[PDB]
Amino acid sequence: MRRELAIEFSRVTESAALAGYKWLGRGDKNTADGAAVNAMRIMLNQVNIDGTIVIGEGEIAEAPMLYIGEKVGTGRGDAVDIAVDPIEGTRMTAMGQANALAVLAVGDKGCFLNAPDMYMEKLIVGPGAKGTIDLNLPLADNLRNVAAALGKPLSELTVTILAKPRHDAVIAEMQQLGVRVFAIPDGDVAASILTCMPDSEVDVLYGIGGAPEGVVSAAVIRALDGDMNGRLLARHDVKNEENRRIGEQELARCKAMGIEAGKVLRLGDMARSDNVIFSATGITKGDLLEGISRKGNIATTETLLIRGKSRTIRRIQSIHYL
Repeated sequence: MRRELAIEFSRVTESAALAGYKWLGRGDKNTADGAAVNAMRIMLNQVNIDGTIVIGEGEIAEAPMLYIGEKVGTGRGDAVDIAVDPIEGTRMTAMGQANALAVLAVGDKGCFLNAPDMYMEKLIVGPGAKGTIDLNLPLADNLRNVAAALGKPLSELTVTILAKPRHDAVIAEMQQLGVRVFAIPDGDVAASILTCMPDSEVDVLYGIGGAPEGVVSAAVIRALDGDMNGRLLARHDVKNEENRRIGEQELARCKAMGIEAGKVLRLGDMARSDNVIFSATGITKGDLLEGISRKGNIATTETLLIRGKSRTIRRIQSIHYL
């Protein structure tokens, strides 16, 4: 009867996407965010769940809505963990650029790792390479094992990774290795799912991104029967002295939370059961989803709707009579 809620959750990302779409090309990241946050909360508060925000906009001091620990839903139905990413791609919404989307994941109570807002090294693959990765092994070793599971030469293997200065050395190493490297400007949530889409060239995601985004990836990767490892990393091992100010408070938040940074998290350490509903609606067109189009009174959305308990991946094209 939680599968009965799947449609309800797709309405939540549809509303959030449409609200961020109103601010497309308007040069205001905060107002576009606020609109999508606003709309996602409103909509969640009408769904029959007793949700706790486990991944969200920030702590209450910084985020007055969808803060970590916030209760959402009507309070009927199951106690559920909630992960929200109201706009994945806020900069691009403000700039009228590709790859903005609205994201939500719902799991069993206690399903999502409560990671602090810090960096996480990620390594993600699809179903055909499940059980063949380990971040305790060298990258090159990992890529070779993945290429063999996928049954392709290493030179064909496609690794997507965030285009950031921290990734220069590893990009040079992968290229030197003969791997194809898709260095993306955006963010790593949508990109991780490509590892599981047969029609994407992307086989693997590797690299350092946000820890909360990582758990959202872990939940959908789990639902899609792929694989992932992560590793939490404090700021000064990634990007100093202002970086160890903000980086020692990340390990402080870790210790009293209570997990250890620097240790390898397996898929099951991040997403703990298979009972995940994942919904994502495109705002602008990207690799995963089409964008919103509006011709006067009618808007269209595409939503990817994934349920862990099952044998079906849905793409829902909705025509909205605004």
